[PDB]
Amino acid sequence: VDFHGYARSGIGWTGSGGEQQCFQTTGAQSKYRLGNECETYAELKLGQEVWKEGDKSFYFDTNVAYSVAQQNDWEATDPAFREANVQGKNLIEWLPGSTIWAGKRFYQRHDVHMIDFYYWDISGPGAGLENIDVGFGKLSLAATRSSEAGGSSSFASNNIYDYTNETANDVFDVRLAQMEINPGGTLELGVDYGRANLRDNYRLVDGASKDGWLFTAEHTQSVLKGFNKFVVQYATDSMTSQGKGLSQGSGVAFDNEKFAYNINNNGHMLRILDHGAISMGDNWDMMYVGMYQDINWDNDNGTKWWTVGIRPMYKWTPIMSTVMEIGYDNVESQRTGDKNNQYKITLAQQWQAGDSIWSRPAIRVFATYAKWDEKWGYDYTGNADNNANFGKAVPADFNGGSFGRGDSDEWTFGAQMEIWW
Amino acid sequence: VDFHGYARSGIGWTGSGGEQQCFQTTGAQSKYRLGNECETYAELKLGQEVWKEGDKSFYFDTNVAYSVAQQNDWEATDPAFREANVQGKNLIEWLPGSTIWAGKRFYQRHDVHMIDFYYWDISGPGAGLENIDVGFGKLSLAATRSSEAGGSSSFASNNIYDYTNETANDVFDVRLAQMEINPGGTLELGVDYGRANLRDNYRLVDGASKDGWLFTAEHTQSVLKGFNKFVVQYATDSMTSQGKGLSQGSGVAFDNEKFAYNINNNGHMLRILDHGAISMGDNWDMMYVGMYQDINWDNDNGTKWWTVGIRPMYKWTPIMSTVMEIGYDNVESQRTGDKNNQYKITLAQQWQAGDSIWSRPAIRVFATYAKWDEKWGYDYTGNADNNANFGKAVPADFNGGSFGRGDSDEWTFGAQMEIWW
Amino acid sequence: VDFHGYARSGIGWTGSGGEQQCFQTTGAQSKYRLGNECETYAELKLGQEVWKEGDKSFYFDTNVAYSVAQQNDWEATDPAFREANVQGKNLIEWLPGSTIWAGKRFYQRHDVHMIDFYYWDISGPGAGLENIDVGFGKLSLAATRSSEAGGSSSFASNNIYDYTNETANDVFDVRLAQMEINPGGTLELGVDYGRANLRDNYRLVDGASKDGWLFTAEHTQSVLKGFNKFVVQYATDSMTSQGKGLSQGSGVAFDNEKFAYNINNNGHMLRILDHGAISMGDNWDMMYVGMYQDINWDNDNGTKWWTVGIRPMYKWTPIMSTVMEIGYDNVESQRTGDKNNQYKITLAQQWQAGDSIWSRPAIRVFATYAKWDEKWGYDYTGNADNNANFGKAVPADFNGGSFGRGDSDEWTFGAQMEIWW
Repeated sequence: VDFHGYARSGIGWTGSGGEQQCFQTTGAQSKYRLGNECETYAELKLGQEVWKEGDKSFYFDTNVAYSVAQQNDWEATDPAFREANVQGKNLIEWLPGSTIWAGKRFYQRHDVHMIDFYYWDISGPGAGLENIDVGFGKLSLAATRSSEAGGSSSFASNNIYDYTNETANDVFDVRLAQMEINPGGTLELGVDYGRANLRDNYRLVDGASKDGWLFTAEHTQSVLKGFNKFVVQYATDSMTSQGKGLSQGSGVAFDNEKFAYNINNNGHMLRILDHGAISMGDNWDMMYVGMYQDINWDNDNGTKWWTVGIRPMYKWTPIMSTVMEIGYDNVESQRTGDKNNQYKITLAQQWQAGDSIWSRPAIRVFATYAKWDEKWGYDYTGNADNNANFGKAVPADFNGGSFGRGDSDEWTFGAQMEIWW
Repeated sequence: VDFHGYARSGIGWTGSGGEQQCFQTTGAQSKYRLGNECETYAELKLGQEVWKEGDKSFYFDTNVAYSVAQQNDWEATDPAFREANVQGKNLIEWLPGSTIWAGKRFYQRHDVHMIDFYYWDISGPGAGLENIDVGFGKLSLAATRSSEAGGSSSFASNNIYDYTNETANDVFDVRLAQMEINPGGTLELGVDYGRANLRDNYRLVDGASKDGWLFTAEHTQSVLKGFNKFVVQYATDSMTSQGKGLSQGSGVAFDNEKFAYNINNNGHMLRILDHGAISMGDNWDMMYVGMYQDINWDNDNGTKWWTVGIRPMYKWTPIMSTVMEIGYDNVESQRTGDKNNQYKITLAQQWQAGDSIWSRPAIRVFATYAKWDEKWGYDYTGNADNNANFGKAVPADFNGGSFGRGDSDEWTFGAQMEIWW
Repeated sequence: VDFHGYARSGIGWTGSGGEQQCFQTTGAQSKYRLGNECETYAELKLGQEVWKEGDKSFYFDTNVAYSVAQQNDWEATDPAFREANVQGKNLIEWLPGSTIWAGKRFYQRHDVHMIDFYYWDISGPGAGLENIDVGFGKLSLAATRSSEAGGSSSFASNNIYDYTNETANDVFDVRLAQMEINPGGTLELGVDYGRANLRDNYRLVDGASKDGWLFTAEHTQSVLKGFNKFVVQYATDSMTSQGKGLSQGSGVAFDNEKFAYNINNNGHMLRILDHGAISMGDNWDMMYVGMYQDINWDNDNGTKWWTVGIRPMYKWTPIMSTVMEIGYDNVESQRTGDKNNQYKITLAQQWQAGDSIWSRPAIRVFATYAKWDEKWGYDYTGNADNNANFGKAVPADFNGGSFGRGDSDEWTFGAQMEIWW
């Protein structure tokens, strides 16, 4: 039994009073993590190599994930059961070093750690054949699934409230990885294709996106005792909404009161992303991100997002460091052309296992200052039946309402544990 | 710390579209399971030998069970807390070999693996004295509890809806096991007795069954590198409805909208079951089942079930095999005399941790075909207050409605992992 | 990976019929717990020392807790994510022997085992610095959080029902432990200060306690192969209601229908407690408790509690003992001056892992007798909206109702396990 995982927990305060506020720009899909995580998250993996004969082996792996509010000792919660898979390694005699796998799995996820952002991720129930040698790189193929909570009807209608039956979406990939291009630099290329999957006689809404494509190209360059990753992704239609490689094809979303409304995913997403971590001399490590994400949809409800962040670390002695994180977001509405923006400055003293920017457990004591200006938000006034602008981007002062977090600053402070193992 | 358990997970499709359909005959209590499990299910057990001195020890064991629908990554669910027991070996000097135990435990469950069917199983919160030597065999004695969600009233009434207080049931066993009866064959005999248990002044409905008996005789014969188990079980009254060891004595069941309704369970069950697994030379194995089950109740709502299945395995290499499963169900209604019937043909290719038909993990790729014809179903139209036929077996065409899955066929295909460790 | 925890589970009966009932005096905050636990409870901790260099290390710890009814095998439940923290030992250069920590944690909890009563407990989300050596003793410092489910309003109002927003409470610890004092004795002194913490513009109800103090002094004396603990605690205002070190500054509670009601906790608590465990020879051990707790509130709804209990254990042979527990509770109502009382006598035969009264795993077979006499209870008739006496102590016969459990007596029996590892 092999024990691995990730956990974060802590205690924080807000300068105006109360418990810790979390700062995320309205219309942005992520937040600069340092001193800006307001939840206790823990995911626990119990694995084992359960059989081995020479080079051939079977590995078993699980994951149970807990999310709680960090407000009380006794916090009851639904645990999320996220993995349960068997991996058969080097087991197909005419394909050396391949892994055959089936079950529920985190499958080759790619993230930007300082903003907590998975940019490519098709994790789920699935099966596949991974790490096929083609003599110049590695080829991996899987089939995986997600579902939309409704969006399908058992009869043809023009009323959206009939479309309440669950919609399975299947994703099929090809990943071609580890291609040597330049000395010290590698290329990874992926194509993910997704589609809604319907039982016979079942029907999606008219104009539903229904299927869609995602194309990923990543260059990874070894540099300065660390690396630079440069990522370009293009996606169409049913892959736009998630924007990570899981498909949503119905175009239907659900209210709290269980009314159904249209969110239609036709159009395209362009993502251009640079990130990495480097060491400068021996006393400084620095982690960084720059991203442009453009979502263009035929219903005009898309967003255009710029994110720029740097995280320099200074090392005083091997186990003790000072970390600063400076980030700036700009989010433009397609619908109105207005702009929401935020900058966050976090300064923290950190004790950690080993001397690296990546090495953890880490114990942090921090102070965060955040200044935002938001001039548009999403209309969620009333409910979907009541409101024709439900789920749509609108100005801050729209119709005498208040949308977005307006213009204000705030500052938070506290202490945090973070570990992976 | 000792890590043991069971898990199954996968991904599948249906030939007419959508996610994997699961095929079970209306009125049958089990399903032929190769390529016909649609659930991600895992049981995770953490044990330890906490104290050991000489021949004596205290073993501690737990079980946490997760069931999710295998449609997304983030699947939140209630975990079922199924075990937490302490087992004390050789602590009674004058009963050597014996185990005393108390707490929540899976106590000596007996199943047929290819249909996922427990035929003897009194598992629950309990306590007992296990594996006493009587010189010619082994004797084990326990007491366990189950409950029924209502069925008890605190006052004298003739109204069914007043019987909403929970009904505790006590189960007490005598298991006399491992007796040599012929060369290479052993006999096990069981008597399980159970009753409803009421708080003072409380009561069940007039004509409630209240208490009941289960009598089990099992012969285990070693043949052809495996075994044949031949099982005869007779049960009466409160034991009939649950059908495998736990008393249900109230006779009252509950609607979705929380209307109580009288089912009753007076009468008898006869189960005759033959099953096992054998090896037919080096390259061939087979597991097999034949079962007759007769449930006869004074309210006419019983069922008469015939089921028969075979599962040949062919070995190509020590770790790669082809599995065929052929199963047939026929279920006759006591109430109408009509018959529901289904046959299933599944062909699968699998990779497995060693040569044996019992070797796990196994990673499968499968294709399943199922043909059914159903002429009776259970009436669940409306609710118990507005429908007098609620929970009763009715013809397929009853009132011009549709009951049971009619006359149809379908096929499914996919990939699956099955593991115990 | 290190696997540790606590668990208890069993099966029992009541002499008048049914499952096992649990006996606790109306207005008492604990129950004499040998043969008087009706819950399957398990806490499962997975720890690991994940980095070690010289004296220094980082230790990671977890706790997930399950509490289920012990009525069936399949008991679904919300697990409580109680704890998840990292502890950095010997990291700080000029504070040798000190530990820094952050996350959800069980922090310095002191209990009386025979009544299951934590008398000092500030556990929760937090962070701290502990075991700072000051040469004559050790200093420990922490900050932890607890949160009330409502009690805060975002606008100015005199309406109690407008106070529905959560109220964060922050607790600040100073513990000075391990003082030399006398041959074979030692002393710990603690001061905990707690306060409600509000988001800007928000408010609590008029006259709400808002902040408060706990003052703890504990002397521990080594005596007769075991120990005595003598505890004096005094608390004021917001610390009184929880009574163990977590402030509740709102003064607001909620009924099932979600009507807010005022339970104001201004005033003071005095607790005097004596407990311990000793060996009176080779074959005789005993555990004991005596306590006086007086809660005096300005709304007259406090309670005045006397309790005393002894638990002698006779050892026949090293693994088998006979345990008796005799306890007496008396609770006086501040509001009425009436008295509720109970005496419980439990006799049990125990097998346990070793020859100490603290040795567990333990398997117990028991019989418990209890008589109670109750002259007052709490009014929970109707809702907080329609009953002006809601949540308040009233005579047993109030308006011809029945409040408290009257005069009665009963006996329970069965078997249970209790383990820690």
